[PDB]
This record gives sequence, C-alpha cells and structure tokens, in this order.
Amino acid sequence: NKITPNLAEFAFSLYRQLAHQSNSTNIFFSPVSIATAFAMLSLGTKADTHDEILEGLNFNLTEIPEAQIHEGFQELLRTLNQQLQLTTGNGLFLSEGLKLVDKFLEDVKKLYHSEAFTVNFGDTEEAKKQINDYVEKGTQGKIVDLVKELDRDTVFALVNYIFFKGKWERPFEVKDTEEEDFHVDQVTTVKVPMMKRLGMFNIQHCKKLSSWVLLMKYLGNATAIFFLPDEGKLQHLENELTHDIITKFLENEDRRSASLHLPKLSITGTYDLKSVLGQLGITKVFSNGADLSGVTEEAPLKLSKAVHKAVLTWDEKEAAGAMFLEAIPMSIPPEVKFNKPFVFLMIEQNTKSPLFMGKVVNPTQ
Repeated sequence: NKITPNLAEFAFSLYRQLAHQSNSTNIFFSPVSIATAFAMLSLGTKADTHDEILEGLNFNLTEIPEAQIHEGFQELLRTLNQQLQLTTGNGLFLSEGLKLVDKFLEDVKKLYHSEAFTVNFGDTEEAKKQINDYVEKGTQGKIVDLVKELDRDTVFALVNYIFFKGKWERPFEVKDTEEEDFHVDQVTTVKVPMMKRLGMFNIQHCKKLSSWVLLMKYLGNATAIFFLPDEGKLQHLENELTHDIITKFLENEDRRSASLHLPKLSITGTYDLKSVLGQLGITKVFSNGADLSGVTEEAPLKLSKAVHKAVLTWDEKEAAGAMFLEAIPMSIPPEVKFNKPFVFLMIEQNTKSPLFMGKVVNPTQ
C-alpha cells in the first residue's frame, strides 16, 4: 500500500479542480481508474513526458522508485479483479499505420491487464462507433456513447471507464422508501425517492468538518463514506479534506442510532482528461513535444484524446438475502436527512484507496 497516500492526495487535487470550475454541477470520478490509466501510459513515455505524468499523480519520484509505482497498481488491480462488480477497463486506440512497440503492449496486457487496439481514424464517424462498441460490450451495455467527438487529426486516444452497482451489507426496505424533497439550493427542489431505515449506524458528527459522517459498507470489502455538510458548510468540508479523513472513521466499530434519509442515486460523470489533467500539470504528453517513443519508435506521437466516464448506482438492496439482527432504538433517534448536497467517497478496505469520489448536488442529473 505504498501508493495509497498518493492516490488520496491526487483524488483531492482532482476534486478541488472539478469543484473550482463548477459549483452547481454533480461531480463524480474514479481516482484509481484515472491514475492506473495514465500510469500505464507512462510505460510508453520517457524523459519529462514520463516524469510529468507521475509527478502530476502526486508521486514524488525522488522518494518512490518507478517500479514500486507500477507494482503497487498491479496489486490494487488484482484485488479489484477478484467480488464487487466494478466493471472497469482502459482502452488504448492507435492509428493502424503506427508500429506499436511490443514491450509497451506486453506491459499493458500483463502489468495493468489492459488492452490496446489499432483503428483507422480516417473515418471519424466509423471509429467513434467502434470505440463506443468495445466500451458498450465491455460494460454489458452500462456505458454507451462514451465518445461523442473525434477530430479528423486524431492519431491516439485513451478511454477509461468504470461501473459499480453495489449491494449494501445492511440493506434498506423498499416499503419504507418514500419520495421527499431534495434541496439543491435555496430556490431549487427536486422530488427524489428517499431510502429510509431506522437503526444503528457508524454515523457521527465531526466538528472538525462541520458535517455528518456516515460509513455504510458494500459487499466486496468496500466501504462508502458519506459527508453531509451542515448549513453553509459545504465549502468548509471541501477545504478540510485530507487523507486522515478517510482513515479516521473506517476503524470505528462503535454504532449510534439514527433515522437515515438517503436518496436513491444513479450518477454518471464524463470528463475530458486532457483539459482536467492539464490543469494538474500533465501537458507534454498531449502536446506536439511529447515523448511516446515507448509506444511508437519511428513516428512522432501525441495523445489527442483522453476520456473518462464513471457510472455508479445504488438502490435499497436483485434477490433478497437474510435479515440483519437489529438493535431496536430505545429512544428518539436523530434524523439525518440527505436532502441537501453532500460529498461521498468509496474506499477499498484492503488498500484504503479511493475508488469513487463525488459531490451530489442533484440526484436526478
């Protein structure tokens, strides 16, 4: 877990950038999927192009050897590819006229368990369908029309996708789910199905964050951390985000009773990694002065296209399992309603790594 702290800081760097450009749109991305994708691309990069990518991923190249970086990602992908669905993959698409280096192809297939392909970019409309078909077939139809524009001069494209529909270890009762108002702001109200169960949760009010912190667990040894900011404290919560937040309450075995109002969510996020990671300091690999000599030996190459799409869905529970033995509330429990915008994190317990991070301003987006 040597690379775990780097991913956490990279996630908060990525989130603070996305929240900076838009304060009224949903945010949802996978820090692990993006970092694994561009670390794989680093194996075909050299000199400053290689160093920019790793430095932009919050890796201190003077303190962590390059092998440990790539080895840490391989161990992380091994844990993911074992129970949780987590249908993820990265596709490298290159012009059929380029002589791809075999060492890069071997490392992509072996180290990162990823696939490369050759496609004719002369037909923009045809290539877009072909790329969107491999993603659609890979996701079993979960992700469609991932690519919506291919330039006529495209010669190299990267697509990163991830899908997660998780089942709660402690489920919800569909009969108790009710439609309630979600207040996106002072003037906007959306009617959303609100999952509601009274019971005991790993829920607590953190004065440092000025937010309610709820941790509910998914089957697959992955835990979801929900942050409900207090009134006017959303920015304060974002300011005070640090890796200690992830680990602070994951170890808590204590439970407190509360009436929970959590809306059903189906959230998607599509980002142009070229623009976003360009704001984080990764620019050379996208420019004409790139060093992708580890991919093609004899021709100038640059990464023309880089897209990331993350899709997540959670419901009340599928098929019914067994009841969870419950401690009946002996008193009036506090009511924690997620009727206002909130921040959430998905953490893989074994690696303590961020799978998904996002902010929900409208459940119906």
